[PDB]
Amino acid sequence: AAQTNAPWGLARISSTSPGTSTYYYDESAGQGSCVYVIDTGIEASHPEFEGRAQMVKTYYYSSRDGNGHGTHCAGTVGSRTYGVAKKTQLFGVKVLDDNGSGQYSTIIAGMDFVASDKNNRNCPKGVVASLSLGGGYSSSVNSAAARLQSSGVMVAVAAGNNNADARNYSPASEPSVCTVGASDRYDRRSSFSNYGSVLDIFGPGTSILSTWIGGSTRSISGTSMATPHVAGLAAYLMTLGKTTAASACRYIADTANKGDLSNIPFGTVNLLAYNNYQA
Ligand SMILES: [Ca+2]
Ligand SMILES: [Ca+2]
Repeated sequence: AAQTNAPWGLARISSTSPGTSTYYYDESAGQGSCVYVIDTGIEASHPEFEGRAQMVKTYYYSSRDGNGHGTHCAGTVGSRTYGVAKKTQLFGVKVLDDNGSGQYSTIIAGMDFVASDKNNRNCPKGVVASLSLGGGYSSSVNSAAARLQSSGVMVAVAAGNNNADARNYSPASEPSVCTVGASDRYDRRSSFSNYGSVLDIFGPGTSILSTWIGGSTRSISGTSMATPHVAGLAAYLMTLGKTTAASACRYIADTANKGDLSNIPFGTVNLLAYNNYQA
């Protein structure tokens, strides 16, 4: 398939070169996979989700995304226009309030929720969790991410937007999950993107156009935005059978565009998520 005039991030993940505008991807498009978007919720009624998005869990008075962050990342995972895996099922886990903040215990609970809730869902092609959230280091948040990964969920987490070594942030620093840095459309590391040895992959993170609440769209930046690219990519690849949840991060790293990013600090991987699709 070929989506012309796609968001640059989508075009980038299907390109060996920057600066193209068409997103290429196998038409299976992640059908049969599921992606949990652990964030501020998902405006499931957004026409861009085509009925494939639903709130499965909230820890606040409403499952509504009154923030937009989670709708935006869910859109990058699997919305029809702005999504990597345009046929995946999107499950919203609102661990962040509408101010985009959530206690670590809530975040941990939501991660443990997903590890269990996937047994209530039909995801024969596999389960992904997109964690576009970050805070200071926490062995308990890391262990919850590790448990989620261990349970058979491909966990993609944001490296963080502190322009710092992600070793001091959670769940970014958890080794067993896929820690995602941000790049821009000129294949530069996003100025805000965390880095370090714990980073597994870079995805498009600067000026990422996707869905927003109120049935709208908007472009925002963050490793929070690169994560759904990798999460959507994992779901896409798992649907293709090219990898499993346990090995998707390694597979994405192996098949990534290598050495194409600039301003990657010494010791950080120079890997850009790449669907390796040949039309
Ligand atoms: Ca987003
Ligand atoms: Ca890792």
